[PDB]
Amino acid sequence: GAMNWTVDIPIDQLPSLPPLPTDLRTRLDAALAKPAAQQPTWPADQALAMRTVLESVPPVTVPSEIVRLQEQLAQVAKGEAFLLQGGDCAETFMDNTEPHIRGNVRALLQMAVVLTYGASMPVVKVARIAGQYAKPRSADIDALGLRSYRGDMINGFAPDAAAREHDPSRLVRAYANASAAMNLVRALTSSGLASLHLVHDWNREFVRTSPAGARYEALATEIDRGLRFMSACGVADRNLQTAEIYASHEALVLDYERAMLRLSDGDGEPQLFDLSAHTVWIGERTRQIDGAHIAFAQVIANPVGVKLGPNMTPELAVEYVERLDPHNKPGRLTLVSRMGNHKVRDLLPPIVEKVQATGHQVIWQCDPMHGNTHGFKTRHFDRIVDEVQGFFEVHRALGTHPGGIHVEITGENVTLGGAQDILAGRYETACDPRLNTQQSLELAFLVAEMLRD
Amino acid sequence: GAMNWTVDIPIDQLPSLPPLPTDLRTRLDAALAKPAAQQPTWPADQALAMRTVLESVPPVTVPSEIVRLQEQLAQVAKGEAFLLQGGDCAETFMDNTEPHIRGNVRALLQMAVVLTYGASMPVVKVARIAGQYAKPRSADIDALGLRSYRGDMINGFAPDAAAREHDPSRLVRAYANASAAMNLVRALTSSGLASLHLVHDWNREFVRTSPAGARYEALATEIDRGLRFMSACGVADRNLQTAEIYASHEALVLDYERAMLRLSDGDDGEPQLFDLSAHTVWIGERTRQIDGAHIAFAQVIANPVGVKLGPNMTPELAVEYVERLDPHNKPGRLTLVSRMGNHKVRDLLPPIVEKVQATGHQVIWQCDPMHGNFKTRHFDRIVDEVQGFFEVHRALGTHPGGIHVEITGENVTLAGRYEACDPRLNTQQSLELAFLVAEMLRD
Amino acid sequence: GAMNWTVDIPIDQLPSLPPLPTDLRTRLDAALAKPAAQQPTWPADQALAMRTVLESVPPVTVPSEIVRLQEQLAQVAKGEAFLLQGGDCAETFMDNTEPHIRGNVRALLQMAVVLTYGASMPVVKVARIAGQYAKPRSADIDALGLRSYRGDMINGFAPDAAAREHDPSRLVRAYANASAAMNLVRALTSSGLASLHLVHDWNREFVRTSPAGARYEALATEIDRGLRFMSACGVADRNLQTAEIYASHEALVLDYERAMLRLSDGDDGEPQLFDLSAHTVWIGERTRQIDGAHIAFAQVIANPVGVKLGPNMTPELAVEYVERLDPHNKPGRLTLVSRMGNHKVRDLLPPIVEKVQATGHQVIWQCDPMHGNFKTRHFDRIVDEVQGFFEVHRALGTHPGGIHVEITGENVTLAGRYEACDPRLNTQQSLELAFLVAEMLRD
Amino acid sequence: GAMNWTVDIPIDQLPSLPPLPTDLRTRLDAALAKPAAQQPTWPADQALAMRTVLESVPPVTVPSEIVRLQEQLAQVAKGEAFLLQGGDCAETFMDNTEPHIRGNVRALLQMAVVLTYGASMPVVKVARIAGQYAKPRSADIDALGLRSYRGDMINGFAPDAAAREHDPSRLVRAYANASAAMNLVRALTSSGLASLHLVHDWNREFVRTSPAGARYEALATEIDRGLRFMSACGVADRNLQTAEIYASHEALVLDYERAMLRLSDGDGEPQLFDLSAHTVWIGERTRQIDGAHIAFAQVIANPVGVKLGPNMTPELAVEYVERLDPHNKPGRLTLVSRMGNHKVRDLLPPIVEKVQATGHQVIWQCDPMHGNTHGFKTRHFDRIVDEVQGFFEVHRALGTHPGGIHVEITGENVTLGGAQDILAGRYETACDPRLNTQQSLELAFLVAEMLRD
Ligand SMILES: N[C@@H](Cc1c[nH]c2ccccc12)C(=O)O
Ligand SMILES: N[C@@H](Cc1c[nH]c2ccccc12)C(=O)O
Ligand SMILES: N[C@@H](Cc1c[nH]c2ccccc12)C(=O)O
Ligand SMILES: N[C@@H](Cc1c[nH]c2ccccc12)C(=O)O
Ligand SMILES: [Cl-]
Ligand SMILES: [Cl-]
Ligand SMILES: [Mn+2]
Ligand SMILES: [Mn+2]
Ligand SMILES: [Mn+2]
Ligand SMILES: [Mn+2]
Repeated sequence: GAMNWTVDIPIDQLPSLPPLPTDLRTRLDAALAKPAAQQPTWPADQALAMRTVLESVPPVTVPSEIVRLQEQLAQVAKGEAFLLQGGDCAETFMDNTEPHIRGNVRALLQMAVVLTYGASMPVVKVARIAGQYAKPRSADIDALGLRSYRGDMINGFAPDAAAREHDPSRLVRAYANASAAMNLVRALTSSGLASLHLVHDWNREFVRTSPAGARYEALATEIDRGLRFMSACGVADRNLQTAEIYASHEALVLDYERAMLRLSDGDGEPQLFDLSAHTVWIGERTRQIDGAHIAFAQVIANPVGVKLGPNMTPELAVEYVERLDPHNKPGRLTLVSRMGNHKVRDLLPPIVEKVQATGHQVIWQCDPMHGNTHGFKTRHFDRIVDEVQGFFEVHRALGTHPGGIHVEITGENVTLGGAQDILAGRYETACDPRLNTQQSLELAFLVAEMLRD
Repeated sequence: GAMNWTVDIPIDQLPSLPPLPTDLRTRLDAALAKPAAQQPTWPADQALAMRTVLESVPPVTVPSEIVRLQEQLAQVAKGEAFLLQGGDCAETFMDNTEPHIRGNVRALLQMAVVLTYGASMPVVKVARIAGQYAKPRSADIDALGLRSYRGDMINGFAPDAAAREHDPSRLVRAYANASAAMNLVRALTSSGLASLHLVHDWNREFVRTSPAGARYEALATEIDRGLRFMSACGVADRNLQTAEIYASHEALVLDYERAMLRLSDGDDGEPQLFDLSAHTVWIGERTRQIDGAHIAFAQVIANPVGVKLGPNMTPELAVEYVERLDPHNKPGRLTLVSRMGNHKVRDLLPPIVEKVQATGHQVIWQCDPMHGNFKTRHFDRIVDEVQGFFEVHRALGTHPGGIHVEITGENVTLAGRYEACDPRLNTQQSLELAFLVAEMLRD
Repeated sequence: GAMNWTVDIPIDQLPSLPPLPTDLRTRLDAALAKPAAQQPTWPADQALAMRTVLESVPPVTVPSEIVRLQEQLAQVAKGEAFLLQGGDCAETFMDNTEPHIRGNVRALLQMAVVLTYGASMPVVKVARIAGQYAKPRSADIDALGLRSYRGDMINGFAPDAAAREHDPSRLVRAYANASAAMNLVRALTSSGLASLHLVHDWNREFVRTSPAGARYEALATEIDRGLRFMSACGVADRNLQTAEIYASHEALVLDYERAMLRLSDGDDGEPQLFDLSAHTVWIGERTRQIDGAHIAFAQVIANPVGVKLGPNMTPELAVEYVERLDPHNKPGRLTLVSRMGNHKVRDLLPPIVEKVQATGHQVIWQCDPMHGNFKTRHFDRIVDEVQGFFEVHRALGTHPGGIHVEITGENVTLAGRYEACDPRLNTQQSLELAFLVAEMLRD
Repeated sequence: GAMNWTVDIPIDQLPSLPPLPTDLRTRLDAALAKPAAQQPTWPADQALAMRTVLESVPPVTVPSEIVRLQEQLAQVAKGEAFLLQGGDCAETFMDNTEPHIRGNVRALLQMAVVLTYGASMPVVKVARIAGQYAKPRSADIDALGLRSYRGDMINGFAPDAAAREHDPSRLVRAYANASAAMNLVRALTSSGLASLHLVHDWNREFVRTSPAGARYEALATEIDRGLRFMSACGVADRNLQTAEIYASHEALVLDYERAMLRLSDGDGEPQLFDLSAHTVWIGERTRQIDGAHIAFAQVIANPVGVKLGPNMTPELAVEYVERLDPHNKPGRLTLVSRMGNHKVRDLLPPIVEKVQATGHQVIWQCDPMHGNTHGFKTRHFDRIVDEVQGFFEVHRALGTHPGGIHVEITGENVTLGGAQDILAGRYETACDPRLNTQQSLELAFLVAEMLRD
């Protein structure tokens, strides 16, 4: 009933399923009693109401997928597979569309083909998708004098007061959008978009028309010839038709992640899983060792990652390892270094040494974005490439596994600067400069060479 | 906002759709200008706004799955596969939960094992799920004097006036629930719920504890032995770990179906319109007016479609459906869904089949043994309608191509456990029917 | 030369063998210095010359197939596969032809389908073929007063003195015939004769025209339905197109077996000796002297081996065989082949099984229902020995691991069609036995 | 009973199977009434006796294999697969040993891996093995004053009179040796020797230790990376474990090839097949258009090839096409050019044009040996490579398919001259210089480059 230009969709009040068990609830309550940074400031009663809704909705992922990912990540940890993680820096509800989702899935796949060939081993494909709807902020008041935008799960991007109020109905809107995206993602990956031959064709079309193309023709051709070799040998080409794309996001809004907790079915044992995603990580600003995010990560069975910035000490890294991998399950923990290209060569070696000596097997993954940011906020492609380069140099020097990358990207032709010639044009992100389709593929070729190198 | 128990969606600055090929536009407007039975009566302007929202959401299904289905249904049409369709008579937002969905997916898969074994050919598995949120009514006002319940996509089940107001915001709720359900059925089918060995284990648990169990032990053991045979022969079994479950519902609310249209990139001779609210949809008895909106809408979409055929069907009208809906003679584009009562199917269906077979088109003949037979149905009349249906086809040499059944995973009933519709067979009776029909397929 | 109906092979400038690892040499000479029963009596010098020829020919089988077999037999030993061994009682050079070989391969495969279905687990298929050219005799002189026929590897079947002279040149003829037969069984099994669907079709033709057919229709149909189930589930079926048929014979003529030894490149802890005249060989009742050449020879080769156990077997001797021949406790290296008469198997076999099971070694228990029961055998006593054998294992909780049977593709019998041995079951009776044993496996 | 050093093995006289049918026999008799060049000169009665023996022995190959090869050759003819044919120039009974047979099968496989990768399409693998026991001679009396050696099927290599008498018992000895070799070949190819990963390892070991190695490191590495790509993608690696190696030889001794004729089983129709081999070809000296070899080829259903030398006219080639492919079955006929590297660029184009205009699809295959022969008879590697090079140049100029190679080789480290530095050392052939293991693999790398080229 609006003169508004807004439809109001009623949130159906549906009877609840039985509660989670008690031991697990006591554990959980004790974890969530810890202080949590960067939480939305909506009322408790509204929060509980919205949580209750989410407690009975169909999950975004199911436990047995997560168990599967855990096994695949174990191989990454042991130096036999490589982790590729990429997607929007922030999803918006506005752009949570087929074209945009297709675009990101295809950019990620395109990268995966090149990395799989370059690494010469399987690539675990993890999208920042289907829930990356919440972000920290350091500042309470933005350049316009407004409450900061904290992502669509918390408030709206529009530069006005009303949009910036923290509204917990966005938890439900968030769930609907994540669920819908994930449905699309499963559909696309199982019905042809993730066909290897098709994906590499896009790679050839890139090499043929990009101004940088010439640089990557040899490797592109070599991949092509790899592929044809497979037909030529008459392989059962079934596993070439589909690919698995896992969902991930920063676990930031605890009202959301706790509402999406589920207990798996007996057949070992039933465990607590966060079914909002397949894997989640904890950001720089919320990884307080005695805070609720880390404690939450302790209780869930999903694989998890922690972002490690320039202030990290090898001692604190070791504590993360002891809190988050208390059973020595290889690949249950990923430590994600993001330090800046100027710093990674010095800062990372001691951390790796100290963590390796623990006997635990973590995944070392490089986030070359969140360390290299300087009208618009932009990042230089060269400094991005160089951080991955240094990251590889650390591991090669130490005999450890450079296990993957974490990268912020899109399928759109946006405008980061320096792929081939680069901002006022197409700066579309609701956050950080998002390394357009062409740059992420270039990075993939450059990292492939670091792997053959 | 939360305070008001609503999610507020702004419509201005929503991603729009590109313009249709002039000609699809024209054809689609022409189809929808025709009269449409059983439509909700909410205001145009509110409907438009809701449609505009759905025009920008992720689809429930994608074109290439629907194209894959079409090929699988072509095998059925040709007498080389069998179609099993089943699920809730009506889904409700209140039961759109992980256990309820698991249960239905399980029940369906359990049927499919038994049917696959008894048919000796693949079974195309289509659930009534992720959209079966709208039903027709013969009366406007019900037994309590209220505006009839028409399914959660239109109004609410509660017995009060305000709950029965037609609410367009239910288009968007219906979408969210559908796509959430679809996400789950894809996850489950691809990650272990659809493992053949696990599914038959439940059949074995049913045979061993149902009071009917005895009756079906022999067949259940034979199936078990057939499965073990597969390991014994070392046949490579990724294909035994997953199954495909396609989504379907009655295409009833044209405001919903039209908003979920999308255009393919093309490839068999140009761009097509696909209804991406489902993989396949059918048109019911009360909306199949030959020059009505629903039939004409079915003509403009690429999806496979079916049409329910009741006791007053003539062979001539059946032929007209076939010529309108299968104008290119694509096997399996059209399913004729017979629902006639077990007392009538033996007499009424043969002439229809003969006339239609003489057109040279290859439809799927599917038996809906429910909608012809508290409101309850006798199991024996249901089984008997499928039995009569099988006799017709045996007599004529035609393919008895499938069944369409209304069921659940729940232990439903009579005052005991009656749960938004006509009476499902419960999970047990579904399985039992599957066993019974597998004997029809063997005999 | 042709004029003399001979092929002339020069021995000087023949490719020699490299020297054995000193230690295999020593062990092999020690084994062969032991006394050997049932050996041909031809001159040393002629034997040596023939051996020298065989030392340089292509092997009949290669080490890695024998290693593959060992792994498949380990599954049998563990109660997870079943061993079917069968073929001519004695091959003859005169029947070593494409139709006769096809027939036997067919009959064996036909049995294997039925057994695979009835066992509900893989069947390891081992033919008596490509070398079963030597037999023991209890008498030196036969009913006609002639030196007994001992198989075409030693002398001729014709009833005359010159034909019964032991002729060492038969070692080389035996090799040529064996390797020619093996070539054919590999070709046939890999190129369509071993297609599961084609093989069951013959079973279906048997059920439909044998006068016994009625008896086996139910099972044959169940199998057929099990097969169709496999297509129906879309399971990928290269594995349904081919089968492995392993070669075996009684290791009897030590001049032959020793000349066909070859040395592996190694890999489980050094180089081994493999008898490449076959994949697997067994030692008969009359040559299994515990401190004799044959047993000691079996100890020096890597192949899987079996030993025939007759009515006078003690549990203690059985244990000694097991400790000598399976000294490393490798499941499936050793097959104990029980052959006791149907009147005796129920009493004599349990104690043997118990004692041997208590050693913690895992042998394969195989039933040879022939050699314990014109010289003819009653089908009913044969079936009954396998039946008794199954009862023993059911009673003890042990695996009834397989059968060893003497058969053919030919329509043999009694004065009508008697064809170099004891009476085979003919092709029909083999199949019938397979059906009968598959019921034992199901029941 | 010898003071001789010879064992005499009796040839068992075994009852016969039913005869071939009559139509097919009349056809056959009329074919064999034609004159035949280069036949052994043993008596007719001895010949018939030995033929009768061979008529009932188990066949060397079976019809359904041959049908399969026909289909695979159809794809070669249509430009979608590549034919590799190689082995001993002449097999001997002496060397018909496991080591030697393993050696040749592995050399052929090693070639196939490189060619399969370079061609980017399947390679049909055809050995000169299991019957290549007979050769033509131009001269009646050799340099020693003896009747020429005509191969082990006909007489013996030893420089003495008695050995050189043509003895038809060698038909049976030939059959036994061919049968035994073929048995080995099936065993090896089905049980691990033909495993792709294993074979390429030998290729890497070659690249690492050959003095030419350095030349081929890039391609070798690129293949390796192709292979690892296959694991990395998780392909059903079953078709990587085994390979098909067909048997072939020159059909020269008609007493042999006719004795090995068999009629296939009904299920189209039963046909005459020569089961001494999978495919056979007719040499330069026996391809008289109205002779028995060509007529024999007409009656059998096997795929066949004809060698085409420098005297070939495009007209005569067309006649071969019309006699031997009268039903237009693609790949039933292979025309095998062997012209010399100095001549192939001029002589071959007109032949191809004239044959292409017939509408038939033959396979064009290059025999770069039998045209480049000059104490010992040797061939220069460079002239061998150059003929293949020219052969490719003809087809590239004409838009036709360069369909394969036919090459004489071995697994032995023999001494041809010029792989890396090359005769008195290891000249072991009973015929023409046989291009040792290392040279044939080098040729394979060089031809691979012609295919990517
Ligand atoms: N399914 C395999 C191979 C594959 C299919 N499509 C892909 C797309 C990109 C990379 C690899 C693939 C994998 O995921 O690795
Ligand atoms: N994938 C095959 C076999 C199969 C797997 N799981 C199943 C469950 C039910 C029936 C069949 C199956 C199919 O869906 O048909
Ligand atoms: N390859 C499987 C299945 C099979 C193929 N052909 C067969 C013939 C008989 C029995 C089984 C089979 C096996 O040999 O066991
Ligand atoms: N079987 C496939 C792949 C293969 C297996 N082993 C090989 C050896 C060489 C070349 C290819 C192969 C083929 O023959 O092509
Ligand atoms: Cl009221
Ligand atoms: Cl006498
Ligand atoms: Mn970011
Ligand atoms: Mn209904
Ligand atoms: Mn016997
Ligand atoms: Mn030559």
